[PDB]
This record gives sequence, structure tokens and C-alpha cells, in this order.
Amino acid sequence: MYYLKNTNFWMFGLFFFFYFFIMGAYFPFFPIWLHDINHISKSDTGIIFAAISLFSLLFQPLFGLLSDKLGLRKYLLWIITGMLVMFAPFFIFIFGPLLQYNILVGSIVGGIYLGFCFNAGAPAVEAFIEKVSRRSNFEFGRARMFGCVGWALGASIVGIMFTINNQFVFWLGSGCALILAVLLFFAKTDAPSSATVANAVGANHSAFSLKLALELFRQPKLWFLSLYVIGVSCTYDVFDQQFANFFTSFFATGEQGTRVFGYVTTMGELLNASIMFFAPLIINRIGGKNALLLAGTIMSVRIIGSSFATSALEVVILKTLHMFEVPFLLVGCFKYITSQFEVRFSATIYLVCFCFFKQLAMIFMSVLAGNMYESIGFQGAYLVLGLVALGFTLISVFTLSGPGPLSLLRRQVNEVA
Ligand SMILES: [Hg+2]
Ligand SMILES: [Hg+2]
Ligand SMILES: [Hg+2]
Ligand SMILES: [Hg+2]
Ligand SMILES: [Hg+2]
Repeated sequence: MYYLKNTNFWMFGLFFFFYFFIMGAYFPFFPIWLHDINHISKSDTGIIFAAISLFSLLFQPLFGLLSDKLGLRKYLLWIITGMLVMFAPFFIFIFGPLLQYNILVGSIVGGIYLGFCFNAGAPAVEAFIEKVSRRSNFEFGRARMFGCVGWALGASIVGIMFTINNQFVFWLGSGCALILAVLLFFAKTDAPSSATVANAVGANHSAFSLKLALELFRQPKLWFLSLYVIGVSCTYDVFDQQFANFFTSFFATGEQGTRVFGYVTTMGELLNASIMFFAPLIINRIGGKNALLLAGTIMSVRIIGSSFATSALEVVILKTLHMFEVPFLLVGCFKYITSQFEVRFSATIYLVCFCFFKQLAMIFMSVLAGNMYESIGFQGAYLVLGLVALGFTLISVFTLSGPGPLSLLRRQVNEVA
């Protein structure tokens, strides 16, 4: 019972909530803002994203690999709030008024960093946050699942306030988020007490270097998954960047796609959370490769089925699919890698693939798409990618590591012993 009476948690669980609320604003209703407010084109919206990644690549490495040597000092994660402070002004006064104010290239860029206060940041947050509750102990797997209510809830009500007014919203971005978020930095915690008074006494560190990667580039198990991720991911994550202006049309007004598109993500959280608190064994029984393979066919169905969307309702089910696979793509991504590759390579794997590869591919495939959408329409563009996507999955069938090699009852045991 070191929670109801204890602080940090009862605190860093709020900051952790009041953050995602900012998400529930940004990441869902961005395209809408762009298209529906800045009447911005489909081959140009593309650029926005294409641009982002470059900084969700160009940052996660500088960030991520800093936060370590930061300690329990809040310095980084403080100058992240000094952004989510200036949300409104930026967005209304300099983002769109640079985008819309036609001069695009040059400005997208000059506004693709407050893109990091989410992608690079979010982890930089979560990460730093646990060390906060690795010290004043409790477990945060009960603290984050506190901050996962803010996005769910932040979604619905922003869909509503967006129609009421697409701008009141950019003001809860600052208040709703900044002030409180950073006011939750006055009760803050520090100074190392009955364990680890240096970065080596109790809590170690997980490093990566040159020659490991050179041994990874060596390993084939990589090249094949490195494919599955670059092929069937970068891909499907394009479909999702703009599968909103597609969703919207189908309905009566604008207060439809919107007021209700939000209504779905939201009603598609529980469905996601209640699936996962479950997914573990579901996976360690179903294997790993298959847990991705499953994750695969779905997202591919999703893409494909979208090139056929003739009904609004449809796109409403074509949606539920999404948060119906992220668990498997996520839980799968793990229980697999850590089952086919060396513990030492681990973290490395998550750069040689994620913070570096997909982010590159995804960067281009956003523009290939960007244009393409406006060449055969979402639908047609959709008939392309989706097919491409579902194409790699089939391959990957042969490309991925077996469910039981020569040492699974000898090389892997970590959750068992
Ligand atoms: Hg907010
Ligand atoms: Hg791709
Ligand atoms: Hg969650
Ligand atoms: Hg993942
Ligand atoms: Hg990177």
C-alpha cells in the first residue's frame, strides 16, 4: 500500500496521464486540421509526415542516448514541457501560417520538431518516469495504466470540441497539458538513498557498440525481419497516417468523421487494453513469428478492405482492426527478437531496425504515397500498398525464424528461469 499514501506515483501518474491527453489531441486530429482547416493538399500533407520521421530518427538517438546519463535529474523532460507549453501559438500562429501560407517545404521543416515532443519525447518520458518509481518504489505498470485513460478520454471530447471549434482545442494543448504537466514538477523527487548512489552500484546499464552491430549485420535472422519491419510496417504506417480524411468523407457532415472518428479510437481502447493484459501467453503459446504473422494478415486485410470501403459503417470496422493488432505487433516484436537473438544485441536491434531503418523507408513511402493518393485516390492508392503489404507477409512466412530451432529449451528461459 505504498501508493494511496505515497506520492510520485500518485503524481508521475498524473503527469503521465495529462500528457497523453495532449496525444488524444495531436496524433488523431492532425490530418483533419491540415486538410479540413488549411485546405492542404494530399501530395503535400504527405511531406509533413515524410518530414517528421527525419526527426523521429534524428532525435530518438540523441534523446534516448542522453536521458540515460541524465539520472533522476529532470532537465530533459522539463525542456520537453517547455514546448507543450507553446502549443497554441505555434500551431495557430506559426505552424499552419507557414504551411497554408504557401511556402511549404521550408516551413513544414520549421515545424517538424514540435513533432519530437511526442515521438522522441513520449519514450523519453515513459523511460525517465520508471526510474522515478524504480527509486521511490512501487511499480509503474499500475502508473502508466493511469496515463492511458487521458488519451482515451482526451480523444472523445476533442472530437467534440474540434467541431464546436477546431481551436479551443489548441488551448487545452497548453493548459490541459503544459502548466499542470510542469506543475507536477514542483512536487518532484531526487537524491539516491538505500541503493545505487552512482550508475553502477545496484542498477546497471544496457549498452551497444560498433562490433555488435557488425555481428548483427552478420546475422541473417536480422535481414529477414529487417524486411518484415521495413516492408510490412513502414508500409502499413502510411495507410494510417492519412486513413482519417478517408474515414471522414463517408459520413453525413464533418461533425461525423470527426465527432465519431474520435468516438471510435476511444471505444477502441478498452478493446485494446483488455486484449493485452491477456495477450502474453496467448503469444508464448502461439509462438512469436506467428504472433507477427498474425499481426500481418490483419493490417493487410485492413489496407485491402479499405480500397473497397463503399460504406461509412465499413470504415468504422475497418478501424477497430487497427488497435486489434498493435498488441501482437508489439508483444510479438518482443517475445520474438529476444527469443532469436542475443541479449547483448537487444537494444542494438532497436536502432538497426526501428530508430533507424523503418523511419527512413517510412520517410519516403509517405511521399510515394503522398503523391499517389492523389493519383488513384485513397482507395486506389490503397489497392496498391495494402497488396504490397500483404505481399511481404506471405514471404515472411518463409523468411522468419522457426518456432522451435535447436536451442529454445537451452538458449531461451528468461521468464521461466
Ligand atoms: Hg490536452
Ligand atoms: Hg515500407
Ligand atoms: Hg495501455
Ligand atoms: Hg512494436
Ligand atoms: Hg536512429
